[PDB]
Amino acid sequence: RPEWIWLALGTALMGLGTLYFLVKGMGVSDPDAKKFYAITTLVPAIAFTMYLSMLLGYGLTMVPFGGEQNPIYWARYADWLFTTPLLLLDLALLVDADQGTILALVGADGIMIGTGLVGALTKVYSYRFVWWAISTAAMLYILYVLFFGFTSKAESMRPEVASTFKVLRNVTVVLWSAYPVVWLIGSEGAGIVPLNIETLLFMVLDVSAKVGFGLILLRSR
Amino acid sequence: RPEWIWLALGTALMGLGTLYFLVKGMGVSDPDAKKFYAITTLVPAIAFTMYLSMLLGYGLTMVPFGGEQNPIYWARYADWLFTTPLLLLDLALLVDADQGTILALVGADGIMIGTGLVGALTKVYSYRFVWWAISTAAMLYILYVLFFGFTSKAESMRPEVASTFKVLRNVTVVLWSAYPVVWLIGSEGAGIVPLNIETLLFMVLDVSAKVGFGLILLRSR
Amino acid sequence: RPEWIWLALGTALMGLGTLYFLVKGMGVSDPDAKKFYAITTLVPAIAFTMYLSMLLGYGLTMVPFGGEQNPIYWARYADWLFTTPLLLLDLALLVDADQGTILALVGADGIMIGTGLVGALTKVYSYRFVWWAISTAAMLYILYVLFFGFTSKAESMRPEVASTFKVLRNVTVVLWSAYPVVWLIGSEGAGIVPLNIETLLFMVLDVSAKVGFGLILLRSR
Ligand SMILES: CC(C)CCC[C@H](C)CCC[C@@H](C)CCC[C@H](C)CCOC[C@H](COP(=O)(O)OC[C@@H](O)COP(=O)(O)O)OCC[C@@H](C)CCC[C@H](C)CCC[C@@H](C)CCCC(C)C
Ligand SMILES: CC(C)CCC[C@H](C)CCC[C@@H](C)CCC[C@H](C)CCOC[C@H](COP(=O)(O)OC[C@@H](O)COP(=O)(O)O)OCC[C@@H](C)CCC[C@H](C)CCC[C@@H](C)CCCC(C)C
Ligand SMILES: CC(C)CCC[C@H](C)CCC[C@@H](C)CCC[C@H](C)CCOC[C@H](COP(=O)(O)OC[C@@H](O)COP(=O)(O)O)OCC[C@@H](C)CCC[C@H](C)CCC[C@@H](C)CCCC(C)C
Ligand SMILES: CC(C)CCC[C@H](C)CCC[C@@H](C)CCC[C@H](C)CCOC[C@H](COP(=O)(O)OC[C@@H](O)COP(=O)(O)O)OCC[C@@H](C)CCC[C@H](C)CCC[C@@H](C)CCCC(C)C
Ligand SMILES: CC(C)CCC[C@H](C)CCC[C@@H](C)CCC[C@H](C)CCOC[C@H](COP(=O)(O)OC[C@@H](O)COP(=O)(O)O)OCC[C@@H](C)CCC[C@H](C)CCC[C@@H](C)CCCC(C)C
Ligand SMILES: CC(C)CCC[C@H](C)CCC[C@@H](C)CCC[C@H](C)CCOC[C@H](COP(=O)(O)OC[C@@H](O)COP(=O)(O)O)OCC[C@@H](C)CCC[C@H](C)CCC[C@@H](C)CCCC(C)C
Ligand SMILES: CC(C)CCC[C@H](C)CCC[C@@H](C)CCC[C@H](C)CCOC[C@H](COP(=O)(O)OC[C@@H](O)COP(=O)(O)O)OCC[C@@H](C)CCC[C@H](C)CCC[C@@H](C)CCCC(C)C
Ligand SMILES: CC(C)CCC[C@H](C)CCC[C@@H](C)CCC[C@H](C)CCOC[C@H](COP(=O)(O)OC[C@@H](O)COP(=O)(O)O)OCC[C@@H](C)CCC[C@H](C)CCC[C@@H](C)CCCC(C)C
Ligand SMILES: CC(C)CCC[C@H](C)CCC[C@@H](C)CCC[C@H](C)CCOC[C@H](COP(=O)(O)OC[C@@H](O)COP(=O)(O)O)OCC[C@@H](C)CCC[C@H](C)CCC[C@@H](C)CCCC(C)C
Ligand SMILES: *C/C=C(C)/C=C/C=C(C)/C=C/C1=C(C)CCCC1(C)C
Ligand SMILES: *C/C=C(C)/C=C/C=C(C)/C=C/C1=C(C)CCCC1(C)C
Ligand SMILES: *C/C=C(C)/C=C/C=C(C)/C=C/C1=C(C)CCCC1(C)C
Repeated sequence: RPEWIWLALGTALMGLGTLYFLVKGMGVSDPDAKKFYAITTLVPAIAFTMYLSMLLGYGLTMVPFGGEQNPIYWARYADWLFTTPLLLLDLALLVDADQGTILALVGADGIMIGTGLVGALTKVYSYRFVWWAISTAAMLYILYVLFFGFTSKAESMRPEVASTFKVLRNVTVVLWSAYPVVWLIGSEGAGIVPLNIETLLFMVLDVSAKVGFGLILLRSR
Repeated sequence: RPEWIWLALGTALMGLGTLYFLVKGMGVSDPDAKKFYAITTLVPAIAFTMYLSMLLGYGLTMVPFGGEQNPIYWARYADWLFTTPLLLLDLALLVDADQGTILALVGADGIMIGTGLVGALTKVYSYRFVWWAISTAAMLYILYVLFFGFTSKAESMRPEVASTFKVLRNVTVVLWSAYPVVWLIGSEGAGIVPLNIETLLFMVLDVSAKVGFGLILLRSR
Repeated sequence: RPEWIWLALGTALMGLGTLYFLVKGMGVSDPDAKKFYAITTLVPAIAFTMYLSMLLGYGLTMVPFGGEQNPIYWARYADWLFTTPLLLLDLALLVDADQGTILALVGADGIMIGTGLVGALTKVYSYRFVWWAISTAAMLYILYVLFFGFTSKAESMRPEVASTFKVLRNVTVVLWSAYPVVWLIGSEGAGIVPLNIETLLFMVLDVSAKVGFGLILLRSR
């Protein structure tokens, strides 16, 4: 029942992030700047849409495993499924311009979310965590590769990008670790937390990561 | 019942467009020419497949909201979902070669179709138009960005490309405005038109946009 | 019932291919080398995941047309659906660097698998082969274009790449012809083979194509 407040809050917040970014972003940009802007604006857009989809909750109300709906989750996975990739793309793009690197990273990302979804939807009783574990592995890979990202400085311009990246990586890591813990504990893991919590926590992370990173990139640009 | 004539007509027409384009297209092309050819040939291909899928209508016969089937619609959304992107890609490619621009544009496109689909499938009674409205917004964005496309001449070769683009934008705009009106009025909107009409109108636009643009690009190349 | 041995074998085998390739691959690579490595490592990854999904068989146990499950097949199509594209991408990348060429090829690929899936899921009795036929056409196109790939030597470095490609094309063709024959005869075609066979044969091809090509590329690099 409660979910609606959190989700509505999210819809508004994210939507706002989107709009705001369209305005702020636009400005003086053709290449790099516009690339960053577009990439980081699309995210919020998506997230907003999805949030409205989550709030309204279309489709049907069937249970995969529990006594909780399925539209919410599905939506989440769509959100993260496009978001993540794009976000990763942006950050990577700021530093590394290696085809192999990026491609690999986005593929790894792909299976992270995707497999997470697999696990989320698995009907069986105890093996959702098998998938979770694989998701964990993938996530770790993304992070390790981010370690490299930072590490390998190479082609760098102004100092600002370095700092932006520095804060960006911390936020990223944090938020992105939070994801799996919250997932495991609540939502589609064990069910340690009631229900509300899932939505609140997950939304907290969502908005913080997307709008936060958007703002850090706003700071950078 | 009637739908089969329209859809069969479409299957044949589109298929023909595809084949024809394979022949016509092929020729002297490696880079640009081949890029244009491939990009504009794939569309028709897809549309044909989908049209056969629509005509045969696989899956199941369940109703989202009404007393009309669901294979047709779904198919349509797949069609537009790949088509649009590719078409937009081609046109953009002809003028603007800005990563940001293109990416943004295709993302916007993405949510246009996608969200359209969301709205199309929503089970609730009155909120399909909420999604429709968002779809409207997105569409508008695509168009506005096309205004820019034209506007920003910059790097240009022969005069022919300018003219081709000129006719292309008109056709595009027209057809693409028609989409939403027809959608709203018939199919999955209100249901002002019987049923037949949905198929006929939507097909008219389809074939005209894809084969027409293909032919305009045929003219250009 | 039997399927589990084949699928478990596959999970292990493929997983091993993935891991092994992460180790072997990694090494000295930034550009080309890393591109090849990443591209060819992702495949196995995917295949593994999917194989675990196939072995465990989540979702539900409904029949499209027969008395055999649906998770297996679905999984297969996901596997091939990403795999193929990536594999094709890698091979193409080794020779041809033509946007048009590649894009076209991957689009053709796209409909190959995709349409194959369409056919696979069609509920009707006799028209699965219509789709199959279209899939056949597409496959053929991929192969013909590969004929060109070989044919058009152009920009070439060392001799090793030529040989690698030479073995790669043979393997590719072979395996890829095998697919459709096995499909038609067993699984979702007629049902000439019991059930086991489908899994065994299809897995044989899978592992051989992915790990084999991976190894040929390992040889090359
Ligand atoms: C399906 C949905 C749900 C998922 C949506 C995800 C979405 C696909 C992700 C968006 C990422 C986009 C924005 C990529 C951006 C491309 C970039 C603008 C192109 C610039 O181009 C220049 C360099 C190439 O670098 P460079 O080193 O010079 O090499 C290049 C040789 O290719 C050339 O040709 P050659 O070398 O032969 O001459 O930047 C090229 C570097 C990279 C940025 C290229 C990215 C390729 C492509 C878009 C990735 C698709 C990912 C999928 C396969 C995901 C699979 C999911 C799995 C779980 C299965
Ligand atoms: C390599 C990576 C990438 C990973 C590969 C993963 C691969 C993509 C797998 C996904 C396959 C999914 C779609 C299977 C979902 C099956 C679904 C539950 C069953 C459909 O039945 C209707 C369902 C409820 O099931 P129900 O019928 O009740 O099932 C059985 C009960 O009768 C008894 O169950 P029990 O025994 O437990 O009691 O409800 C309706 C629910 C549906 C609408 C669920 C769809 C999820 C979400 C909306 C999809 C997102 C779409 C894209 C953004 C994805 C991009 C992919 C790209 C990379 C290309
Ligand atoms: C679900 C929950 C329960 C799970 C939570 C798990 C949590 C995410 C995991 C913790 C993992 C931590 C330990 C990561 C550690 C990173 C490490 C500090 C970064 C290394 O770099 C250190 C710099 C400062 O050192 P300094 O030497 O000055 O560095 C500059 C040079 O690199 C020169 O610069 P240059 O090279 O550019 O010239 O950064 C200083 C770093 C700060 C920014 C540290 C941030 C604190 C903390 C992690 C925030 C917690 C917030 C959320 C988890 C909230 C949860 C919400 C809940 C309700 C779920
Ligand atoms: C999932 C399905 C249903 C949807 C299918 C849609 C399908 C993905 C769309 C097809 C569009 C394709 C054909 C793109 C063509 C790429 C083009 C050939 C690559 C050429 O490359 C050169 C320039 C880069 O330009 P340039 O300015 O020089 O910059 C580049 C820096 O990236 C490099 O690296 P760096 O700069 O760091 O050195 O052209 C690069 C410009 C653009 C053309 C790049 C496009 C990237 C990628 C393919 C877009 C994927 C879109 C998704 C995320 C959709 C999301 C859906 C949403 C609703 C969520
Ligand atoms: C940011 C953008 C991109 C937007 C994000 C959007 C996101 C992608 C959302 C899509 C999620 C979809 C798939 C949910 C569909 C649920 C479906 C209706 C339910 C499944 O149940 C079987 C259905 C009929 O439902 P039914 O069971 O009757 O439902 C309830 C009744 O019991 C009582 O209903 P009521 O209360 O109204 O009486 O029939 C079977 C119908 C299915 C086969 C429908 C699938 C649609 C179409 C074929 C998908 C295209 C696939 C790709 C081309 C998409 C590319 C995505 C990429 C960008 C990666
Ligand atoms: C669902 C339905 C009911 C909804 C229908 C809605 C409809 C789509 C919306 C109408 C929107 C219209 C008003 C758009 C206006 C565009 C505007 C004219 C273009 C501006 O440019 C004008 C040029 C000629 O001026 P000129 O000065 O010579 O221009 C050359 C210089 O740019 C120098 O050139 P350069 O810069 O290159 O050197 O173009 C002249 C333009 C013509 C090509 C105008 C086309 C007419 C009309 C729109 C066709 C209708 C067809 C379909 C809607 C059919 C419906 C089917 C139904 C059953 C649903
Ligand atoms: C949805 C899921 C299920 C499917 C997943 C499939 C996944 C999308 C496939 C992965 C393939 C990826 C890895 C592509 C790699 C891109 C590569 C690194 C970018 C390098 O970039 C440089 C050259 C461009 O070459 P070059 O000749 O110099 O031209 C370029 C002009 O674009 C620039 O701009 P301009 O020319 O204007 O200046 O390499 C560019 C050449 C090509 C490699 C570009 C590829 C574009 C894009 C990624 C393809 C998407 C495919 C979809 C539409 C599939 C549809 C499915 C159908 C059944 C509907
Ligand atoms: C141009 C190309 C690309 C081709 C375009 C093709 C296009 C993509 C089409 C796909 C549309 C699919 C998803 C439709 C599937 C409908 C499904 C069977 C019905 C859903 O109902 C639940 C089903 C069992 O059906 P059921 O309810 O029993 O049906 C009727 C009975 O009541 C009586 O039947 P009968 O009359 O025969 O007795 O079970 C649950 C099964 C589902 C989970 C099936 C999903 C398949 C697989 C997991 C999807 C992979 C996802 C991605 C990797 C795809 C990437 C796409 C990208 C290119 C973007
Ligand atoms: C489902 C099943 C039943 C269906 C099976 C169908 C089967 C796939 C279809 C057969 C199609 C065949 C006939 C393809 C023919 C290719 C042809 C030989 C290649 C041409 O090139 C010839 C070279 C050697 O000539 P040579 O003159 O020395 O060439 C070097 C110069 O190009 C200079 O070099 P360069 O230009 O670089 O300087 O290659 C010599 C080529 C060998 C590598 C030939 C391989 C043998 C055979 C096809 C293997 C069968 C394995 C599987 C089908 C197993 C099935 C498993 C079942 C249980 C299903
Ligand atoms: C805007 C949304 C963002 C940035 C979402 C990110 C989500 C994740 C990094 C999720 C990771 C997960 C796992 C590692 C395992 C369980 C499933 C997930 C999706 C919670
Ligand atoms: C070959 C097919 C083409 C070019 C199809 C294009 C379709 C559209 C531009 C559809 C637009 C829509 C909206 C703006 C809102 C309602 C849903 C749509 C898909 C009709
Ligand atoms: C690792 C997996 C690989 C390389 C799989 C490849 C699969 C194919 C080439 C499948 C081709 C098909 C047809 C031509 C028609 C029937 C359906 C398929 C998928 C068996």
